[PDB]
Amino acid sequence: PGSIPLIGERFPEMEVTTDHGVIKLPDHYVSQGKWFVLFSHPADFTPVSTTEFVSFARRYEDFQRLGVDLIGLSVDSVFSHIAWKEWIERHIGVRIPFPIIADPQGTVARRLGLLHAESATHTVRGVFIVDARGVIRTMLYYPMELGRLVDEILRIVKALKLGDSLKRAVPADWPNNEIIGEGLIVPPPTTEDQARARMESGQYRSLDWWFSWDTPASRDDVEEARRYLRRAAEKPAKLLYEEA
Amino acid sequence: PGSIPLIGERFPEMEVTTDHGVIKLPDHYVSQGKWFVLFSHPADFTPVSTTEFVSFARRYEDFQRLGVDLIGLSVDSVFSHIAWKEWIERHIGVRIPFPIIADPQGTVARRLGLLHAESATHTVRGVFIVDARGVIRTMLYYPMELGRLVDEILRIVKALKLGDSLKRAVPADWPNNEIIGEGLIVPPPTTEDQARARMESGQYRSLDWWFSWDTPASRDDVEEARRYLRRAAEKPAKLLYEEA
Amino acid sequence: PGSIPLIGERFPEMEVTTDHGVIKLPDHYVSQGKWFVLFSHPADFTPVSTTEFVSFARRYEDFQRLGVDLIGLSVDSVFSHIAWKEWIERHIGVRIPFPIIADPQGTVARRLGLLHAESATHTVRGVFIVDARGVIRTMLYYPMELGRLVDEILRIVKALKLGDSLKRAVPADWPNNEIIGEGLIVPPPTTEDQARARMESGQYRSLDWWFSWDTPASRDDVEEARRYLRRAAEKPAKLLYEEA
Amino acid sequence: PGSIPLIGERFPEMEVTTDHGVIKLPDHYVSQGKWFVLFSHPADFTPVSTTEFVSFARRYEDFQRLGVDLIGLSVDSVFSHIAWKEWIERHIGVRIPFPIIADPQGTVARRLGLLHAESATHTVRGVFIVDARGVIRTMLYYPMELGRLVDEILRIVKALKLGDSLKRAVPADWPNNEIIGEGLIVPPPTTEDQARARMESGQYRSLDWWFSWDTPASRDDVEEARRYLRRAAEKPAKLLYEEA
Amino acid sequence: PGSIPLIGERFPEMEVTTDHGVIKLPDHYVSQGKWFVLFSHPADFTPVSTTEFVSFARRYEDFQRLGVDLIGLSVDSVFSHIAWKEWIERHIGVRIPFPIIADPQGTVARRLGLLHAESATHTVRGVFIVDARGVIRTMLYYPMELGRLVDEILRIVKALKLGDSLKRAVPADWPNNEIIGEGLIVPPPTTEDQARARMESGQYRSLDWWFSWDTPASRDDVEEARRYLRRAAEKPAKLLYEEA
Amino acid sequence: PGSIPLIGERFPEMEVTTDHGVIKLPDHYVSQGKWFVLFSHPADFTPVSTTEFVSFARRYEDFQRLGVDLIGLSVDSVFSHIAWKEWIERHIGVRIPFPIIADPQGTVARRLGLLHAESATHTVRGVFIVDARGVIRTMLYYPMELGRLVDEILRIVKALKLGDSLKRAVPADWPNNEIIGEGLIVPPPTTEDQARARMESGQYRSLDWWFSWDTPASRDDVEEARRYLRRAAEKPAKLLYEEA
Repeated sequence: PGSIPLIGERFPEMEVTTDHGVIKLPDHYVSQGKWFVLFSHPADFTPVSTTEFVSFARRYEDFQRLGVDLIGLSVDSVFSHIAWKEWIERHIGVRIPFPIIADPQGTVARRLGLLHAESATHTVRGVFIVDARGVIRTMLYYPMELGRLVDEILRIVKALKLGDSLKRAVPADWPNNEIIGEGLIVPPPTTEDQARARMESGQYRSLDWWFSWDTPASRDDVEEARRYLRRAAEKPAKLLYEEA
Repeated sequence: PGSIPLIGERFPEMEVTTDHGVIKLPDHYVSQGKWFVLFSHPADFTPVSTTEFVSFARRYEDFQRLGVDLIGLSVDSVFSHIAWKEWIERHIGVRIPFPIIADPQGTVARRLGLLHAESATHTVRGVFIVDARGVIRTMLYYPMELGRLVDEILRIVKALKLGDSLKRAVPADWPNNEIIGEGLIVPPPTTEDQARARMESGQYRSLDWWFSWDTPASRDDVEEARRYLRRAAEKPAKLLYEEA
Repeated sequence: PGSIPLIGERFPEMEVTTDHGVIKLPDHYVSQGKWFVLFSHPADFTPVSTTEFVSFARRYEDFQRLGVDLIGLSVDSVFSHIAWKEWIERHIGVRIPFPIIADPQGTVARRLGLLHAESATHTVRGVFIVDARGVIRTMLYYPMELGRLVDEILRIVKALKLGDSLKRAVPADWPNNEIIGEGLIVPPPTTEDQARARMESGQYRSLDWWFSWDTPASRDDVEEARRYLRRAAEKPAKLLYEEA
Repeated sequence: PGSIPLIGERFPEMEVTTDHGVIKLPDHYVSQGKWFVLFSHPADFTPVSTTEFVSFARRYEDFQRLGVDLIGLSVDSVFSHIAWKEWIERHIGVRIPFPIIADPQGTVARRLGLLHAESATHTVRGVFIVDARGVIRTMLYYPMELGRLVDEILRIVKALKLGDSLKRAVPADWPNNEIIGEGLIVPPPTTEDQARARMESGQYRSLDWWFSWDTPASRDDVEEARRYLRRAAEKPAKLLYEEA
Repeated sequence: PGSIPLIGERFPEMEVTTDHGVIKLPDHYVSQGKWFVLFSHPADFTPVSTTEFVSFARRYEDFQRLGVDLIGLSVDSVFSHIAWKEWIERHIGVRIPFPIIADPQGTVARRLGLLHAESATHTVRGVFIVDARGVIRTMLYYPMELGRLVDEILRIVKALKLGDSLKRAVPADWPNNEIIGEGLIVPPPTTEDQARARMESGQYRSLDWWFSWDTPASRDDVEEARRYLRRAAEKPAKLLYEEA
Repeated sequence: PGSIPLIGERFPEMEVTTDHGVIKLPDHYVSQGKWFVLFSHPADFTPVSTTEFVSFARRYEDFQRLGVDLIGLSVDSVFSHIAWKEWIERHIGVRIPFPIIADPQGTVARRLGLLHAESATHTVRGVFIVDARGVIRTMLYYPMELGRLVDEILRIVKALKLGDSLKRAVPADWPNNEIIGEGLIVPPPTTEDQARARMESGQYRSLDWWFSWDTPASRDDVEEARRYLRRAAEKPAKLLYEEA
């Protein structure tokens, strides 16, 4: 095994060097009232990492629209990072606009538990989604061999943000859940007094005292969510390789 | 601040009580040469959890076609599990065909590190993807308030199996990656002599020494993957609560 | 091979989650000047436990008349508890008015020694009778396979209360003792004086120095108690399965 | 707190001195295929204990009818045991047919956890129901100041034996349960499949997959049980104080 | 071996439960100005002990006349002590005036070294003769099998009181000594001047320097003693067995 | 605060210097099949000790007839023992037949706990009565100031020897007990079977279950016993001082 920070803990305090200069996590993001997705990759100048970083750049304004910043992690140098970014701009025509953490001896890696058994020296494809309070809201561990579905990360942070906003719980596959479509869920009641009270109010739709829901999501909220998935699903019109 | 087993490690050898009887992990699945997805949820008779089991159930057929068995996990007794399975069948019309671990003391949860600081007692929405060799291939930790995208887990397993058999890495957002679409990446070369040999071989497409792909996935394997993501994106015709 | 709190000891301080919310034992019931009977059962949605919970419910008023609150305890979740109470409301037409502690990591079970060699995960049929001072006055440990006789818990609480207020001890089988029927016993002399003085006063009936009694219980007290045992003893008029 | 033996363990191995001789527990009873009730009491030449010993005495033939021996426990000298047995036979005309353990150094008291906070020198009113395999089946800790209800102890072994004999769980207040009367519960299913094999079968009366019962006990078996409770209920016609 | 209090040591400080209620040894008898005789015995309702307590009772006046209180001791409950005194009065017609300590743990027994090799649980026939100042003056240990000669116990206290008050030593078998009859001995001189001065004064009878004596006891003091030994020697008038 | 040998322990092994030569205790005496009576005394050339040795001396034949040798004990030299013995022979005209131990370093004093708070140098007036199996049967500790009653030591050995051979216990003040005179007590029964078999047999006279006796002592044994106490009681005809 190996240690990781846990959902509901504040992200570990740490000063990191990135290719945008030094930043203290998670405060930098907290102080701007912003979320950050931090995401690790094994090595600059490798192809899946490239496809991955292009995906994240291609959706930068989708993440800016939600008040979420991006930050890569990798044990390559700051000089390695800027030359890789220069490659991608040159050979693919994409500026990579967000900073990348440099971590040469593996300190930040070790701290976030990003060294698994594939490799003693290269991080896995780890994802830490953090809220404006500086709290880890979700963690994904993808291997070396498999690139992430960046659109699922978007659905997470939108869904989470509606949840806290609307005091609600998000069903499976939202906003295309097969039971209650784009319905958000009301936290199950923890006493019999709330159970009965809630039922009597008919302020909600109900399958039973625990499963109560409604559609407080704005039309645009739901479309923002559904675009994320339409895009994930859509075969690409042109490929960025046919202009390189 | 929490211990977990790691990508590349054997799934911890344990015996567990399920509402289908006692089974050894990962032994039970290795014997049959099946992969398995093990997912946790905080309690029976909660609503986000109910959506997840129904999602997993509607896709059971899909998982079975890949050779993936499913197994749930929570701290509730077997007697809750079967009473919650019964409730779902009478209210939503869906039989849940896969076993659910019962872990009333939190033994299995502490061993897989599914007790995050959202709860001392209730498991978070963990996902372990284990191959037929009994090795953890991917781990997802969603929280209490957010249901999972079950179609992403299908993509993950499909991609990972494809990667293994074709001896390839899988680009971001496959099979709809913006650079090489449904192409699979040749693992990056680890010497310049190799890199040069590869370019001269002529037999891959290449953006550079370290970025070669081809399209070795069958037409069918790709449309299977593409269906997963499209189902995820579609707004459903019939909601399941309606015909209660 | 197990530790338990002892008769004469204050019930141990603990905050507990119940399906009526968080409460501190024994402080919650001491506050109100009330006795309480905490009782435990293996698991929700199990038949014997169900029969027991009905039987306690049907005697709720008998217990309220005595100033006795009831509280349940299992390792099932608050969401299992309410789902069950509801099953009982709808299948049997009986509403469980008293709270049930949920205790999903076995903290309370372990603290009260309610885990015995029949099961490591599920609690035996323990009964704790605590007076209004917060003191443990009786303990019953029944097993999985055998339901309790609730009327005996009624008899136990009633007699103890009489005993307390009347400064009297209570013969076997009270108030149907073959030697003194509904009599109550003078605590035996602890000296020769007390013995020869008592026998000289005609305050009491006697068989010897140490066996002295009187009949100080109101005919109401004694009918309350005999009413309990008569119910225990009577083949029931109609079953609750019959009008389901 | 203080340590006790637990339901489902072998009765601790011990050689005890009784007023019938030295015997080994549980071997003496086991080797005769007999169950035993070991019950304790603070002191000889005290009135409540006296009501209790007379209470077991009048029920000796009903215990023998069930295959059950009795044995007492007190820190008094085997000399006190006989004098006190004499007194009772003299001044009440009842002979106490069964042994009483002498425990002058409270060795057996301490091994059985029968010295509570009440008295450090005198045992509480403990009851260990031990079966034909020397396995503890039930424990009951009554205080100094409250006689036991010996017929509940008859109801317990009667029910345990029926449950053993017929492979059944005994409902609350059996054989007069408000729900199924004299019915005996089929232990609930532990898997989704066993659960459905039960219902489709139609072999038993059911409220749901977990709540299944039949009437396997004989009419003599049920009358025996009832007789016990009716004896508890029925007001005594003659008191034994009337013929000192 | 075993530990005992020593002749010349202040009686150990202790609070005892007795059948006349709690008292504090030796201060209880010190503050009253009285000597006391503590005597252990094995067990209540045994015959030797019975004979000894009657012998003590039948001499209670002789002892009170001398300013000496009796107190027994044995491991039995206060409750046996009362029943045993009651039997002695009903069957033999003597009532036991003096207290009997209850030592049901063996605390006083261990603390006075009265648990000897014959029995781990029952006390031997110990005797402590404690003076006005609360000092142990003499100690006798008789076994289980041999009742004491109580008139020797009276001789001892009488002889000590004359010794103490008259400033003298008491010869062998006083007051019937082969050599000096009722005479009391002048403590041997400890110097030359003292031995000279003694011989020359003829203040005493003397066989030599060290052996000197006079007769300074009153006729009462001597007759009171001779009478103790007379009682011991004289076969009894009428036996207390031919009346009950 | 003193270690001593116990009733029921073998007298301790030791090689000792006496004025009849060196002897191994208790082996020297267990060899001859003879009991023995060890009596320490403060110091040679002191008056009480002399009167006590004269007394022991005058009873030498009474002791020999019983099968019982004597050994005195004292921290003075062999040479003081002989010089003192000679003084007695000259001045009182009694030869001391029995040996006396010399203990100048107080080893034997120490080893038998005869060094009490009266004096840390001079042993008190202890009496060890040892049987032919070399086992301590009785102990008496007297002080400096109080000479022993040697007739009681004779009564003890006679009574003890009788009780051993006859398999009886000895009442108080035997052979002149106020209840049963010269009777000897059947040791009390330990079972209920034994107790009532006794009552109906009429093998013995009985006050109750536990109290039975008979007169199995020969006329000679009783007179021997009763002439011991006669002597104690009787005012001596001629004192031995008168002819010095």
